[PDB]
Amino acid sequence: HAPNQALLRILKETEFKKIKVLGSGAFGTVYKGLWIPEGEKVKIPVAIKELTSPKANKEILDEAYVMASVDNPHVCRLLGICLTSTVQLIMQLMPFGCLLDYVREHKDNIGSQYLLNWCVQIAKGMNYLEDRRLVHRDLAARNVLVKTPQHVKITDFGRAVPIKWMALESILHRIYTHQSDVWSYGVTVWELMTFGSKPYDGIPASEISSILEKGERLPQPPICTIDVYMIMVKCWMIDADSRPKFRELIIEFSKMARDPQRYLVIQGDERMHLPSPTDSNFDDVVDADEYL
Ligand SMILES: *[C@@H](F)C(=O)N1CCC[C@@H]1C(=O)Nc1cc2c(Nc3ccc(F)c(Cl)c3)ncnc2cc1OCCCN1CCOCC1
Repeated sequence: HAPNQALLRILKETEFKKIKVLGSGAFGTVYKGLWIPEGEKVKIPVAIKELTSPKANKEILDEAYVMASVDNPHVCRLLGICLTSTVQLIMQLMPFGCLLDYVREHKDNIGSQYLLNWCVQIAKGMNYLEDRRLVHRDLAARNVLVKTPQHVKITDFGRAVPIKWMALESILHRIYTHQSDVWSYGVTVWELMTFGSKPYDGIPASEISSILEKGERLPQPPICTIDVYMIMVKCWMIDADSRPKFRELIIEFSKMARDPQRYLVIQGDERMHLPSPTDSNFDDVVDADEYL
């Protein structure tokens, strides 16, 4: 058990300025924003999460405790906090949002190259969380954020219940493990391969435990060769050590992403194209990942 040497950064409310609401949900309000620090001549695009009961402040700072301890190119990092009346969290801006709404609203351009890279990247992030002995407990396509369409990161592990993503031993005994995240990674891939479909759609979350104990699982997407679906199926096995480890999910999908059309059959997948750093895409603005 090594000493967590993460630096926690305190920001002034006047160094950054909000710009627009990204989502006034139940938790509170998330804003697109710009952060202009000190006299550094840089503007970092950020997101800002604000919610003053003392029950909440302890939680928003425990979440911030975790998100300050991670550093990986496929996991979202905390940039800092702001100590106003309620605590504000300042994270890197992922301009394209959750992957779940990105695959729904762009399915007509998602070729097999992206789907398999995303599968690699998510696995790389989860394998980092394995090295950091960190169990996500809520991997899903909504908890993946799209910086660029070829760069996604895992978020929302402030809980380190959504039954349909949960492993079997997570529903009957609330046993959560790295090898239970593999199952949620499986449902997450299933989400990507069905371009945003709802798992076990229509079924009440009650019967999901029976369904799985008999031996039923999620369907095989059309675009999915048996090579891919075999992976998703191995994630959903009863015995947990029989499921793949994330460093294997990395290796497998890496093979498949070399010949993407051999494993995902998408009609039109050859001239699809997604927005990517080419002439358009993007005054003194720098990305957070290059500001250290
Ligand atoms: C899907 F689950 C989802 O999140 N959706 C669906 C559309 C909007 C909303 C979304 O993407 N919001 C969003 C959040 C962030 C975050 N979130 C965050 C979590 C925790 C925390 F502590 C902080 Cl400080 C912030 N961080 C970074 N960037 C974003 C960007 C987001 O939305 C991107 C822009 C909207 N998007 C979707 C609609 O059409 C245009 C693009």
